[PDB]
Order: sequence, then C-alpha cells, then structure tokens
Amino acid sequence: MGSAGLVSLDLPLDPLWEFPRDRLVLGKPLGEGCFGQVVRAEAFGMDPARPDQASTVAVKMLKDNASDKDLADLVSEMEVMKLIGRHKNIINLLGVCTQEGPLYVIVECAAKGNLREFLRARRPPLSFPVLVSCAYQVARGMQYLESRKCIHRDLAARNVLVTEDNVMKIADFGLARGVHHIDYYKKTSNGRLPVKWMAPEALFDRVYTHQSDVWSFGILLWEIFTLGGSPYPGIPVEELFSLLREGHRMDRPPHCPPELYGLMRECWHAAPSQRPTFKQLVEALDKVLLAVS
Repeated sequence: MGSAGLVSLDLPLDPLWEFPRDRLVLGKPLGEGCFGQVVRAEAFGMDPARPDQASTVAVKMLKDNASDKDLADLVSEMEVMKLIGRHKNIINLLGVCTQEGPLYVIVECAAKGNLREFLRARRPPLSFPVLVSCAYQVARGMQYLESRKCIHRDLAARNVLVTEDNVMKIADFGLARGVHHIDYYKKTSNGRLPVKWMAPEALFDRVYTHQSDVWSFGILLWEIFTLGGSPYPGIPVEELFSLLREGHRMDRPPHCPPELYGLMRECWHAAPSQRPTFKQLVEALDKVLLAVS
C-alpha cells in the first residue's frame, strides 16, 4: 500500500471461507515440523445455527522461519481443498484465517494419528471386520477424489488419518506441484521419493494418473493386512526396480484372505488399463465386509 507504506502483501479475502480469528481458541500442538505446525483448537460458531458452541478442529500453519515458497504451497493446498467438496473419508476444510495475521488453514481433526501408527500400536483389537473397513473407507475416499478429478500421487497408510470414532480420513490429497514439501508434524522426516508406493509408469516415466493411485492403494491394502508392515522389507531401490521390471510383486501376507490379495494383484498390474477402478474396489471390498461380518 502506497498510503501506509505497508511491510507485507495481503492474501485475497474469500468471504465464503473466512473464519474470525478471535473465535479460534488455539490449544495444544497436534504436530510440529521445522517450518510448519498443526495446533488443536476450539472453533466457536463453525455452523450458522448454534453460535457460541465449541467444535474441536486442527489448525495448519507455517512458522516464522518458513519461506514464501512454503506459503505458496500451503495456499495452493488451501485452494484445492476449497474446490474438492465435503466427503466423510477425506480431511475437509472447515475455515480459513487469511486477513490481519498469519495464514491459518482450519481442517478436520484426527486424534488417533495416521493409519500406519494406528495399526502398529495395535499389534499382539484389529480383527478382520475392522481391517476390511479401513480398506473400504479409503477406497470410498479415493472414489470421491476420482469423481472430483483429484489425483493423490502419494497414497499410503502414513497419509490416511484416523479419527476418535475410527473413521479413515485421507490426507495430503491436494499438495502443490513438486516433491520437496515441508513436514507439519515431526522435526526429522523422510524427504525421499516414496518409491515403494509408486506405480511403474510413475517411477520410470513420471506419468501420474488415477490408475497409478490404484497401484498405491494395493500397497496400502498390503500395509493394512500386515498391520502397518513396511513394503518390500529389506529390498534396496536398485533391486526393487530390477524386480518390478521382471513382473514380480510382493507375496501374500500371512493370514490374508485370498480375495484381498487378488485385489492387490489386480492393483499391481503392469498395464494400468487392466487395473481396477476405485468404484470396483469399493464394490469388491463391500462384498468382503458382508462375508467377514
């Protein structure tokens, strides 16, 4: 501004999404990375009727040491989450604070952490109905993301969050273009390319599609029925590329229903046109819920 000689440029006001900053009471941290954090908060008057009613939310924000690149990435994520629309099995945007302060991106709260940590903590609770429901819910989330033309490009157990009522919420679906995104939760994190989740065409040709997300869902299924196991255990990256190029895939986990491994194999087809759609995976997993009960 020429009038004031202001020190910083402002983000544009979207009245539909703007939430009052005074109504957001910040509590304890859900996570903290080096350049970003996620704070638990109580949002008063989140819905039109029932003012002064507190609802618990997660507030995603950058720390002071973050760059303008990092802000552009968070803003890009915000704008994708504005367009995606509401669904039970994805982390939805609840509100934003863009004016007269730092950017807050208010999203749904998932108290039990990611799906990998959830499953690893419950190792001898996790019966077959619960595990098939986790797979089903993620499948339904991905079905919705496909219908709204959203490719995830990094589907894994570590990016599926879990609520207090064991609802699976897919996270990180609308990240910005690139590979070097900041971590919001922990100070030391894996920055590397998630090679063991990526489809061959995504690995070698860098072609990301809905079909390559289906490959990743197959590895997430393998993660679920190994109870948060690490894929391709003790296989180096050079050996992995060689192995995948021969047509080889991971073995069926112990005590895994044959039908579920059948779905993994079809997800792991070399030719992406032969892989099943998320609608087919939802329908197939629905049948397993009825049989397993």
